[PDB]
Parts: sequence; C-alpha cells; structure tokens
Amino acid sequence: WETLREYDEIKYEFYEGIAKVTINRPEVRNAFTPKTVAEMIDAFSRARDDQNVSVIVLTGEGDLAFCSGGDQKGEDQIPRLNVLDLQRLIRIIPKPVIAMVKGYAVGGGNVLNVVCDLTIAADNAIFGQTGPKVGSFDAGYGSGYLARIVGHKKAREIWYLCRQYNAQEALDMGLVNTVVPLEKVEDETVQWCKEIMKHSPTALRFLKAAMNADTDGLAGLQQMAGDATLLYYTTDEAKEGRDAFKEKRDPDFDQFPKFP
Amino acid sequence: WETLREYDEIKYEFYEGIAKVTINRPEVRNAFTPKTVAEMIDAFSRARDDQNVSVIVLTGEGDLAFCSGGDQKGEDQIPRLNVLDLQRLIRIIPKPVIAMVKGYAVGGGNVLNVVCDLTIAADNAIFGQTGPKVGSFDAGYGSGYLARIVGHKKAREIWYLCRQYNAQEALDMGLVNTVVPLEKVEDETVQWCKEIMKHSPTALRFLKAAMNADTDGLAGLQQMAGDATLLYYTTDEAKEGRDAFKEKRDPDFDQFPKFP
Amino acid sequence: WETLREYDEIKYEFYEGIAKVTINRPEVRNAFTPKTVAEMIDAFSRARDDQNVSVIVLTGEGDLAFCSGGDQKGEDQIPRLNVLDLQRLIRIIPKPVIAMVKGYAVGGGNVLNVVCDLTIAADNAIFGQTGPKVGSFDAGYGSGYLARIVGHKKAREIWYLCRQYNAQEALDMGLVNTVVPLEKVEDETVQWCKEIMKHSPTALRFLKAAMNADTDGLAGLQQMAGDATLLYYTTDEAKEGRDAFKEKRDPDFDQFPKFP
Amino acid sequence: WETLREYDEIKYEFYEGIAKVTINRPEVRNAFTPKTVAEMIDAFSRARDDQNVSVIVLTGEGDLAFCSGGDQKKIPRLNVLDLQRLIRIIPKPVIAMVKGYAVGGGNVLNVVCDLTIAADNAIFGQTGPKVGSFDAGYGSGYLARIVGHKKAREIWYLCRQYNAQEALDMGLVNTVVPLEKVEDETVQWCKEIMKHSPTALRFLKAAMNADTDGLAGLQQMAGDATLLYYTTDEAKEGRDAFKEKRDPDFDQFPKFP
Amino acid sequence: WETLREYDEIKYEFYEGIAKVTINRPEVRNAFTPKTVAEMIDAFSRARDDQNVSVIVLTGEGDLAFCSGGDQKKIPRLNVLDLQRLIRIIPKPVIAMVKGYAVGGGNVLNVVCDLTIAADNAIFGQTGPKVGSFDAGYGSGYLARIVGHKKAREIWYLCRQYNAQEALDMGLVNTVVPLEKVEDETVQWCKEIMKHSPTALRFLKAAMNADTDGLAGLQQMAGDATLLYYTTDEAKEGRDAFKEKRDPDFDQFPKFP
Amino acid sequence: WETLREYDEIKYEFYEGIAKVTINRPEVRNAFTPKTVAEMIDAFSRARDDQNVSVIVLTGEGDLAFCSGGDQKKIPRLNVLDLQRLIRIIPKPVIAMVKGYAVGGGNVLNVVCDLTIAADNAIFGQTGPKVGSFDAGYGSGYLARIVGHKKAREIWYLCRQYNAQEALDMGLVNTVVPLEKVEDETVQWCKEIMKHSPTALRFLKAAMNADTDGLAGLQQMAGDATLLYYTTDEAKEGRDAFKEKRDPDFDQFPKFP
Ligand SMILES: CC(=O)CC(=O)SCCNC(=O)CCNC(=O)[C@H](O)C(C)(C)COP(=O)(O)OP(=O)(O)OC[C@H]1O[C@@H](n2cnc3c(N)ncnc32)[C@H](O)[C@@H]1OP(=O)(O)O
Ligand SMILES: CC(=O)CC(=O)SCCNC(=O)CCNC(=O)[C@H](O)C(C)(C)COP(=O)(O)OP(=O)(O)OC[C@H]1O[C@@H](n2cnc3c(N)ncnc32)[C@H](O)[C@@H]1OP(=O)(O)O
Ligand SMILES: CC(=O)CC(=O)SCCNC(=O)CCNC(=O)[C@H](O)C(C)(C)COP(=O)(O)OP(=O)(O)OC[C@H]1O[C@@H](n2cnc3c(N)ncnc32)[C@H](O)[C@@H]1OP(=O)(O)O
Repeated sequence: WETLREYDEIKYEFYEGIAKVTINRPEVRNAFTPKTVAEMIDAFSRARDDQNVSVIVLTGEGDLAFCSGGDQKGEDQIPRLNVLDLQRLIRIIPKPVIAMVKGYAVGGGNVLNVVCDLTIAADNAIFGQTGPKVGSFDAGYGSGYLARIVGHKKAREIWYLCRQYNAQEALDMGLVNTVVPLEKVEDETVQWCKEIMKHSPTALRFLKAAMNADTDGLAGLQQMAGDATLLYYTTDEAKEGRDAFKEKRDPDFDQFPKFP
Repeated sequence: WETLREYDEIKYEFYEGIAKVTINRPEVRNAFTPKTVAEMIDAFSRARDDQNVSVIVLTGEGDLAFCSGGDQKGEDQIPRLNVLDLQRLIRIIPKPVIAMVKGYAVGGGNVLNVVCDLTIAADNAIFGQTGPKVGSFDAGYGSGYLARIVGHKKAREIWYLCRQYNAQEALDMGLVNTVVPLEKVEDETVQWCKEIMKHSPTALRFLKAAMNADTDGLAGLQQMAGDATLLYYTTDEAKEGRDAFKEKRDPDFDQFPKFP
Repeated sequence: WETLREYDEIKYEFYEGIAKVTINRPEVRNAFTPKTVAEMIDAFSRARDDQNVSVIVLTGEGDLAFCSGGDQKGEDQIPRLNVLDLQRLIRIIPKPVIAMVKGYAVGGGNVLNVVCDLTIAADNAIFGQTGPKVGSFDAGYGSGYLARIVGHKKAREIWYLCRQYNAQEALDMGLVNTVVPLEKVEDETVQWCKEIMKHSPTALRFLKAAMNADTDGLAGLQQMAGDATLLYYTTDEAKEGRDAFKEKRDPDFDQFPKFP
Repeated sequence: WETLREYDEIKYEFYEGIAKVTINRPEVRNAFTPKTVAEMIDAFSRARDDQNVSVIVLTGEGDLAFCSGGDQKKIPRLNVLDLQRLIRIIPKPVIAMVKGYAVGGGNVLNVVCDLTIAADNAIFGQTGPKVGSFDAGYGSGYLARIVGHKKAREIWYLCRQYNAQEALDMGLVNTVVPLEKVEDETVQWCKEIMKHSPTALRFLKAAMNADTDGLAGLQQMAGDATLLYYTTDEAKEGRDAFKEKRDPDFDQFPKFP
Repeated sequence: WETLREYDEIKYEFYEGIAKVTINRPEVRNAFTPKTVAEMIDAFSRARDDQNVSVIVLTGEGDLAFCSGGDQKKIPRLNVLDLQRLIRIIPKPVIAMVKGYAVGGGNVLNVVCDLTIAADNAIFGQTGPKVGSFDAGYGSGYLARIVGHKKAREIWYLCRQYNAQEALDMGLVNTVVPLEKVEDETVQWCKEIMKHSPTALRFLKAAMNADTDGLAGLQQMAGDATLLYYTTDEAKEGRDAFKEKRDPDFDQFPKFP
Repeated sequence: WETLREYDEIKYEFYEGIAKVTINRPEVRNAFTPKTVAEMIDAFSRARDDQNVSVIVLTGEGDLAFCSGGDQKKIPRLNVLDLQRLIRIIPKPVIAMVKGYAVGGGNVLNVVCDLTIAADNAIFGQTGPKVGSFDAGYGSGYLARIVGHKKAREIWYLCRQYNAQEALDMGLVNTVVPLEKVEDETVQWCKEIMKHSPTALRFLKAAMNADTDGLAGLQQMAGDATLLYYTTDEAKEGRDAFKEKRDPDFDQFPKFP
C-alpha cells in the first residue's frame, strides 16, 4: 500500500502512477500551519515534475477529517498566508488534483477541496465555511470559484449562514462528484485515477488550462499559452526557427503545412 | 410583530436586527410603479445606513404574490426605468438581502428575486419570466446573472418558453435556497437572519463584494476596494498618513509590520 | 411531415415555422466530415435569413445517434477545422437553436449539443466527451461553456474520466432540459418550439445576445450592439439622422423624447 | 449667462443645454466632504432627469483648484464611490473641466468623467499611499484602461504631480488650452455633442462601460436596449394584449436576420 | 505585378504571398453595401483557405478614399459585423492600408484589422450619432483598448475628423508615410511578416483576441491548440487506436511539467 | 554600497531597502536558462519575505544587455512563466532597469515588472516567431494593456527593434535617462516609493492585477483584504472565541455603511 517521501506534518506517497499528498495532523483534525502548507507546496512541486505520476490526490490522515484550516491553538516568525500559494499551484499543475474527503472539510479546508479538479466524497464527509464565525474569509477562490460550481445562491448561502453540509447535500448541489461509503473511499478514488491514466496526459493539461482560462482571465491564458508554446516547441517548424539561430542564417518556414 | 416607517406603496418594518421591505400593492398583485421602486430605493438606502439592522428581507404584502413587475393598468410624467437602480443597490449594500417569496414571483418580480443574495421560498411560490410575452425583457442581471445560478440551459429555458416554475422545480434547479410550507415562511426566514447576525458583519460585506466582483468586472472590484479602503482606514498605519498631513510634516511608515 | 431542401450529407426541413437541420450519416453514427459541417453552416445561414422560420432544431437522422464527431475511417484536400465556425454561428443566429438528442451525443457531437440554447433529450440519449481517449479535445466552448451549465466539478469530470452519461444523469446535472420517452421526442420538441413562436422574436434575439455577452466578453457585446443598432435604426430619431444626410442639411434631434 | 439652483457646498448651473456642477470650497482647494458628495449625487440625479440637460460639466470654483480629495476636518464612510458609479450610469456625456489641482479622490473623479478638458495650469496626481488611503476601484483599474498599466502603476506608486501637457501625452486628458479659454472650448465641445443624437450617445456610453464593468455594464447596455424596445410597435402591442386579456400577435411585424 | 479574381463591387488581388482586398466604389467614397460586404466575406474566406496567402491587406480603390461606411441608397440587416468578426478569426495577419477618408463603419473596419499603415492624407473619425447609427461593439470597446477610454469616448461623442499624425499620436495607426510610398511600406511590412513562422503568428493573433473576446476568443486560442495537437505522434496514435479497435497507448510518449 | 547573497548564474544585492536581482550572464547577452530562472524564483521569494525589502529591481549585469530570452545551448519545460507570475504576486513594487537589449522572453520580463526605467541605449522587441516560440500569455495580452492592441500586434508580427525613445512614446517604458544616470534615477524612484505606505502600495498592486487577471487577480486582492482583517479587533476576537470554546460577540464593534 503505497511508498513514501520524508515529511514532518504531511505524507507524500505513491501508488501505480498516483501521487498522494496527505495532511498528517489528525490530532488537530488536519488543520494546517504555515509549515504544513509549505510542505504541501513542496510536495505538489515535486509531484508536478516527477514523470512517473499522472494524477494527484489530496486527503487527510485517518477518517473524521480532510482539513480544518488555520489554528494557533507561524514558525519564522512572520504572519505568512502561503495558503494562497498552494491554491494557485494545484490548478496550474498539468495533472488532475482529486480531493478524497473522508470527514470534515470545513473553513480553509473546504476551499482546498473546491479548488481541486474533482472530489471523491465519503458518506462521512461534512462540508462548510466557518470564516465569519472565526473572524476570517476566503473572498478569492473560496467565493467566486465556488459560485462557478454550485450557483451564486448556494455560494451566498454557505458563506452567510455558515451551515454544515452532509455528503448528499453536497452531491445534490453539485459541489462533489460522487459519494461512496467510508470503507470504499480508498478504492473508487483509485478507480477514478486509473480511469484518467488511460487518457492522453497532454490533452488533459490543455483542458485543465482551458478551464482555468475560463475564470482567471489573463492568468489562465498564460497557462494555455505555456502549453501551446510547449507543443509548438515539439513541431518541426519550431525546430527550424531555432536551428537557423544556431546556424546564424535566415529561417526557412517556406515548406511547412499552413492550416486555414 | 415588527415596527414601521412611513410609506405609501411599500412597507418598511423592523424585527430584532432585521429590516423588512414589503411591496404593499396586493390589489395589482404587488406590481411596481416608478413610485414604488423609488420608495424601495429610499427604504434600502436607509436600511444600508441604519447601524441597528444587519439583514434585509424583500417580500410581498399578503400571500399569493411577491412581485409582478410593471403595469400601467409613471408620475412625473417621465418614462423612468429606475427599476435598474434598485437592482444595483441591493447588491452593493454591505448587508445580505433575502427574498421571502410567498407566491407569484414573475417577470420583473423574479429578477428582483434572483438579485437578492438568498431566497426563502414558500411552497406556494411560482417563478418565471414573462418579458417576451408582454413585450419586454431584462437582458442584464435577468439573463447573465441568472445563468450564474441555474446554468445557461435553464436560463435559456425560462426566457424562451416563459413557463411557470413551482417551488420544487425552483429548488431542483438551484434557483431558490429552501422550500417551506406557506405557514412557516415568516419563521425560517427569521431563523436564517438570526443565523447571519451571529457572524461578523465585516466579513460578510467583503464576501458579498467578492461575489459581485466575480461577475461585475470593474464595478464589483470598486465595492471590494471600498471595503478595503474602509478597513485600511481603521489601521494604525493609515492614521499616521493622515496625521502627518494635519501636522504638515513627513509621514513615518518606518515602524509598521510589513507582511509578505 | 416537413418539406425539404437539397443536401448530400445533411437534411434541411421545415414544419410550421420550425427549421430542422438533420445530420444524415447514420451509417457512421452521424459523425461529421468537413463537407458535413460546411453543409450545416450553409443550412443555418439560410435558416438565419428565412423570415418564415422562428426556431431551429439540430438532430441526427434515425435513432441511436445525434452526432459522433470526426472520423476519417477532408475533401479539398486541406485539414479544415470548420467545426468551430458552426459553433459560433448557431449562437449568433437571432433564433433559438434546440438540440433534439435521440441517442449518442459524444465527443464533438456533445459540444454541438451544449452550444445549442436548449436540449430536448430522448430517454435513449447518452452524453460524453471522448477527446483524450481519441487524441483530441475541445478546449473552447467544450470546456469553458460547459462549466457555465453544469458547474466546474462536473465539467472537469466529463473531460478527465470521459465517462458516458444517460439522459437522467444528464438531467440531474442540468446539462439537458427535459427527458421524454424515445417515441415522444419528435413531439415535445415541436411543443417547445410552438411555445417560442408565441413570444416576441425581437425580445428573444436580444436575450440570446445578452446570454452570449455574459460569457464571450467583447464578441458577445458585438451581437448586443448589432441588435441595438437594428432597433435604433427603426426609431424616428435615426430616420432623421440619415434623412439629413441625403438632404445635405444639418440633423435636427431637437424635438425627440429624451429618456433619463 | 448661467441659471442657478443652489446648495450649501456646491454650485449647480444651466446654460443652453449644459448643466454645470461646481464644487464651491476654494479655501480648502475644492476638497469634498460626505455632505459635498451627497449634494453632487443629488445634482447629478436631477441632471439625469432634466429633459433639457444634454451634457454635464464638473468643475472647480475658481482657477487654482478643481478637487483635492476628501479633507476630513469638519463613522465617515465613503459615498464618493456612489457618485463615481452614478456619473457613468448617466445616459448623458459628462466632461471634466480641470483648472488647477486634481489630486487624490479629486483625480479619480476627473478620470471617471467621459472626457477631460484641461486649462494649462492643471496638475494631476494621487496622494493615497502618503495620506492613508487608496482608490483600488476606478482609480486604479480604469486609469490603466486610459493611460496604460505601466503608467497607471507609476502615478500610484510615486504619487508625483503631472502638468497638463504630461497628462496629454500619456493620454489622461483629451485637450489642453490656456486658462482664459477653458470656460470656452468646453462649451464648444458641448455645442458639438449637443448636435448629435442623445440616444446613440447614451448607447455608446453604455457600450464603453460594458466593455469594462462586466455584468454591471451589461445591465446598462441592456437597460437602454429595452427602452428602445418599449418605443416599438411590436412591444406596445405585447403590453396591450396583456391589458386587454388576449393572446399577443407579434406574427405580423417585420423580422430581421 | 498583381493577379486578379474579380467581383462586381470589390477587387481581389495577389502579389508574392500578399492578398489585397480592395473596395471598388470610389464615386461614393468607397462606401460598402450589403452586397459589397458579402463579396468581402467571400474574398476573405478564400484568402483564409489559400495556402499561398500569408498576409491580407484591406484598402480603398484610389487615393482620397478607403471606406466611408454604409451609404444606403441602392430589411437591410447588418452583415458588416460578420465581416469584422471574420477578419479577426483569420489565422493570417491583416493590415489596413488607408489612403483617405476612413469614417463610420469604414473606421471600425480600419480598427478591426491588426495593423494600420496610413498615407499622409488619411482622415479618421466616426459619423454614427449624426447619421443615425453607432458601432457599440468593436467600434467602441475595442477602440478603447487601442486608443484609451478617454480618447475613444472623444471620437464617438464629438464625431470629429482626425488627420494621420493625430491618429498616430493617440495610437490609432501604426505608421504614417507619404501617399506615394503607401503601396510600398505595406509590402515591406508584409515582406517582414512573411519571413516569420505562420503558426506562431496565428497563435499570437488568437492570444490577442482571447485577451478581449472572452470565451469566444478562447475558442480561437484552443482551436489552434488542437490543430498543433493533431500533428503530434501522441495524438494520431490516439486516433489510430480508435480506427484499429484497440486501447490507446499514450504510455510511452515524453511527459512535460 | 551593495550587500550580497550569492548564486551561480545571478547576482542578489541589498541597498537601503532596495533589493536588486541581476542576471549574471553577459557573455550570452544576459540570457536565462532553466537554472537561472530557478535562482530568480528563489531570490524573489526571499525578497518577498524580507521585512527590510520594500522595492525590487531587475537588471542586467553591465550595459549592452538586460535579457535576450532563453538561449538553449547548455525535457526543457518552461519555468519563466512561474517567475513572471511570481513577480506580480509580490506585494512589493518591482522596477525594470533596462540598460541594453531587452528582447524575447527578456522583453516580456521587462513588461511584467510594474515600472521600467530605461538607459538611453535600451533596445526593446520580440524574437518569438523567428526563433520558434512565442509568449501568448502576458507577452501578448498584457502588452496590449500597456501599449494598445494595434501596437502590441505590431511588435509580435514584425519582430522589429525599438529604441528607448520609441518605447517611451508608445508607452512601454516609464522614463528614459542617459546610461550614466540609470543606476541613479532608479534609486530615486525607489526612494520616492519607500516613503509611501507599503500596505496601500500592495493593495493598488493587487487592484491592478485584479483588473486584468480575472479571478486569480481577485485572489490577490482578497488575500491582502483578509490580512488587514486579521489585524482588526473584531477579527481576533472571532478567533479567540473559537480558542476559548464560546460564542463570538461581534455585537459591539463599529458598523460601516
Ligand atoms: C489564517 C488562518 O490560519 C485561518 C484561515 O484563514 S483558515 C479558516 C479557519 N477555520 C477554522 O478555524 C475552523 C474552525 N474549526 C472547526 O469548526 C472544527 O471543525 C471544530 C473544532 C468544531 C472541530 O470539530 P469536531 O469534529 O467537533 O472536533 P472537536 O471535538 O470540536 O475538537 C477536536 C480537536 O480538533 C481541534 N481543531 C479542529 N479544528 C481546528 C482548527 N481549525 N484550529 C485549531 N484547532 C482545531 C480542536 O481544537 C480540538 O483540539 P483539542 O482536543 O486540543 O481541544
Ligand atoms: C417597464 C415595465 O414597467 C415592465 C417591466 O419591465 S417588468 C415585466 C412586466 N411583467 C408583467 O407584465 C407580468 C404579467 N403579469 C402576470 O403574468 C400576472 O401573474 C397575471 C395578471 C396572470 C396575474 O396572475 P394571477 O395570479 O392569475 O392574477 P389574475 O387573476 O390574472 O389578476 C389579478 C389582478 O392582478 C393584476 N396584475 C397582476 N400582475 C400585473 C402586472 N404585472 N401588471 C398589471 N397588473 C397586474 C391583474 O391586472 C388583475 O387586476 P384586475 O382585477 O384589475 O383585472
Ligand atoms: C478533428 C476531428 O475530426 C475529430 C474531433 O475533433 S471530434 C471528436 C472525435 N470523436 C470521436 O472519435 C468519438 C469516438 N466514437 C465513439 O466513441 C462511438 O460512439 C463508437 C464507435 C463506440 C460508436 O459507438 P456504438 O454505438 O457502439 O457504435 P459501434 O457499434 O461501436 O460502431 C458502429 C459504426 O459507427 C462508426 N462510428 C461511430 N462514431 C464514429 C466516429 N466518431 N468516427 C468514425 N466512425 C464512427 C464506427 O466506426 C462503426 O462503423 P463500422 O461498422 O464501419 O465499423
């Protein structure tokens, strides 16, 4: 059952192509410190680069929890908010990020959940925002992007009233993808991933970047461009342009197929 | 049961922190004239300023109706369309606006419903657009913003076919938040409001402005900025900047915590 | 049962105000070649102009299929991708375009389905994207616009896992408008259309352009502008502006009603 | 020569179709207060309604000054934003006539107005970061869509002062004239606008807002779209059939492609 | 020197990779009609398909004129918009060669084209609000994203005429040359473009549109993305496995971060 | 005079609040590599954290050069984009000090930085379409929001070189000075910024990004919004009530309209 790489507050493991970032703080119910986030960013950064991995999954250690948010009940000392760096990271990574929620995903923990491409929910799961009850709020991806899933009314609902939502309430609003019994959530998530690795990783990275460019204006278009520049690089045409530079002569795009 | 402030075609009342704007034209089934809208704008403007109120609710007088739209079956005389001024107002107000629909919310009446942050629906409620049957249309918030709740297909549906939608059909598409029996709709709405007043009014005003900035481009960002400028005003740093102006000397932002 | 206009791979028919574009390639399960698309574009272009038609419907020949996508199992010879020209066309046409799916709507076939204003689904229908399984993807309207119906999570789902979705799964996510037994799908769609032709065609063209301007930034606003310029043209004010040009004298917008 | 309806902290005037809103606080370099803004909101709203008003001009009292922001010396929350928002929902063109210092929330007002005519002694710039505020709304984003991001980021970061000619070359102001001719020119501009159709004008205005204000600017464009729709015979007959309790017949009205 | 395929109201020519669309109605100052636009839509679509065409130029017949809008003298609905839309979905650079009056829907056409080379006798401006129309689409919003909102609001509100140098300083045109050298320069521009890669060009073009056209401009960017994807070995093998009725093996193809 | 923490392919320095990132590869005209970019990402991230750093300057080693893109001579995927993205999420103003050739992905870097101060010998332009790449992200769209679409489409299509004064008139650079005074001026700019409040600065920076970066730029604006919220007494008391296991009392804290 999956290998492992050295971390203090998180777990970074691997199963047959899947990378698994796990929040390993069940005592505090998987709440993150600045160090925790910094470890997650590092873990994802390595997951992005490793050619062996095709799909990433984010989850909590045991049952009962996925993530809680902050706490203080950081290191540096400096009031960091690197939580937001991670938010951006998982959705620029040209690999699907799946949230395997197996309990409470509340506050900051839920925002990490919504920013993940897909969500596998255990029947045990409870979703919600706690910000305005705990003197906080995620007004970025936690608000705008949430509306882009559930509809404005529901997003307005979960932030204002701050209620809890069971797996079925989450499924019924479209927040989560499937709900499976707690025992089966370690499976199913793998079945999902196994289903992705059948498909072209390059087609998936474009579609991910296309979905980001839908919402993130000119920051999302950057990702689309970078994947384009990457594919364009691999074309015989581009080779000619950089060969002519090393050959100090003029480029000859004379005989190359021009598509209407 | 709630106090009151002087109005001719609407009712402006108050219950334990809640302000209640009521369309008082049940004879014409709560349709608005230019005067009605002008009263509603005034009522909301006062609701925005009054430090005693935390949540606003919009509703119709008795049962059977929430709102119908226009009529002519205005004052000035001048063909006003101030209906749109109100639309903008309720969503710049740093207080949640809840639509307590207790019957027909059709035509212009439904657009007022959708622009309200949350919607409490009585089982009695019927929703729809009548524009293209009555030689009209709301192509602004009535179209674009509607899609941002129900999905484009459903928004396209309700405008083209102009069908009626019962409380459950409304709930199933995500248009409304909850459906409660007609007898209980005066409650529940209060329970909702009572639940908001537990949370930080400042966190809520930012989240509201964040949800507007999601859709309203640079007009929504203005609201976000204004709330920022408001909170920045309250910080010791800002005080120093305006003190130095009244003291005619140079500002000293030397010893103030700089966050990464 | 409906007349007809000359085409090789598609059918262009007419019923009491409804135009019916039919993909006539059931042998290949209604997959399109470049010629097929070019015929569809022509058909729609004629449907746009013909004052007799009020609503357009897109569908496949027999049962079992709506559309499959590409194939090669074009003419010119030139690798065309005119599929995208059609995508833009049906949503600039000032007439509702209804997708009458009576079977498989997969791959490119589903994208044509989602771009259609409304969708009438037969119980027989199966929806899905096959791109990353067949070395392709629609990262434009197939990704972004899809999220604007079903929510990001579901759009992310159907592209990454590439699963099939039955009529009810489609209805439950909001992708399709209604589901009716296969026998009744030729009706119902007509009932829908008959319901549109009761309403003002001009109010509908604005609302369509308003829904496009919601998502398509400055390309959608063009459509809104063009409909505006069209209605403004019909006003006595505009007449005066162009009369003064033909009369070589100065325009007199002196006595014309100015609305606040 | 100019007809008046008075206030306490502003001046409100009419001249041959032109309505002129004037800040009347030169001693404090024409700075606004909560109250001064409230008066402007009112005067603009009245100008919105007046059928004889076709163009609105915002100006300072004498020379030397136009607007130097909000002074705070007279819990203060911020209705300048409502005014900015208002003065671009007015279906009437509004021209900024700057004849001195236009700084802080005084400059953002200049920016928000459709066009700016500047007397040669004009001074443009921000104070925000030095005085304990900022205009992160139209003061920042919208300024970039006039001046360009590189230059818009400049004015906010350095808070320097810019003379009339510098404003012209970056693109902040439309025109620059001598101080003596600035009461004129503006009237010429107004005279030139008033001979074009107010409806086409109000639409283009909405089209410019919709380009940037997203869905809120769309409401403006659509709002003026439905007004034109009201005036058509296929619209009124839709409303008449409802009044007469019968099915509407749009059937015989010219279609368009 | 220039090879021709003819029409009734336009001229369509080829020269060493350069295709030239020319309005052929100088008597009415090169104004378009429904028919004239239809011809341009066709000629552009043919230019879209021609593998030997790398750059497109839009110009007027002689000097004096380029385009003065739609005359209406020959129910008229408005296909100019389809043409505007078309001439920015062409994966080929299109340069406006203006040698006289470019006004009304004639100026918006100039605006829509990627670049504008101007002969020194060029005159730019709008007529809309005076003649009973407006271009609230690319005529308004897109013009602001070239000229800046302050100046874009100017040209529509006042409907004044602007000489070549004024257009240059606000940023409307790329370059200004003497009338004699305007047939040249444009060819030089074309010659310069034709030596760069057409694929990188078509992408940047789509990136510029996507920046402003929202989701529609995204379709363009993505559309060119999937074309490049078609030409890769991991794409064709995906399509081949479908044809051969077996499971696709993308497994051994280089990954990227 | 300047204090150093070293790397292999860059230089990283501090001077009275100013941190200076310098590409240290003049032999290849200051071109970056995957590694050189990684170093810059690190150095910027360190500058992000340093409480004593208020302004960041990006520059080339000597004169003649600033950045000429990515050379590729030393599967290469493209972390320059991460750096571009990073250097606009830094709540600190970053100024491009260009003293030579700024071309290709070297020019886009210049563009991404908030402001550009240019030595008179500066040369700006793109190489993409000729060398087998393009910057369809901030290189294209964002460049238009500085220069204007007409001119932004020019630089990419023709790939010409532009001197310092030409960059100034189109609006690419903020200021132009003699080469000798470019180490100065930049420091003056920095000195001028460092006397304004860092919080108002970081907000305006986020407001400028949010204007263009859509929902991602919104995250930045909101992120700085919640930081200010943390420092308020009604926020901490919300967090304290959670720690103390009791119901929060926001009830007695001043409200705003
Ligand atoms: C900048 C930042 O850092 C903040 C952010 O922006 S992110 C948003 C902040 N979010 C929050 O504070 C969420 C509040 N937490 C909750 O609501 C939790 O669900 C809650 C404690 C009720 C836990 O629910 P639960 O299942 O009933 O667990 P419960 O029985 O209450 O408590 C178990 C332990 O979890 C800890 N815990 C759970 N969530 C926590 C959190 N977010 N912070 C700190 N501790 C937390 C509790 O303190 C408790 O620890 P102890 O045994 O030492 O007292
Ligand atoms: C610019 C503008 O002003 C217009 C706009 O943009 S807003 C859009 C305009 N909307 C409309 O016109 C909606 C049309 N109204 C409806 O469909 C109503 O539901 C409708 C009259 C059927 C009422 O439904 P109902 O429950 O069956 O009530 P019903 O039995 O029909 O009639 C009861 C009374 O309500 C009145 N009424 C209801 N809605 C009305 C409306 N919108 N305008 C005028 N009168 C209305 C009816 O005229 C009737 O009055 P009388 O007794 O004097 O004849
Ligand atoms: C640029 C482009 O052109 C491509 C694009 O961008 S659009 C996206 C491309 N999409 C696809 O390729 C979709 C793949 N097709 C499918 O998945 C089909 O549903 C699929 C063949 C399984 C058909 O499902 P089905 O109901 O079981 O039909 P099935 O029994 O498998 O086969 C029946 C016939 O349909 C044909 N067919 C169905 N879809 C086809 C397609 N997309 N292309 C070619 N042939 C297709 C099969 O080849 C078969 O023909 P034969 O009898 O000559 O072998």
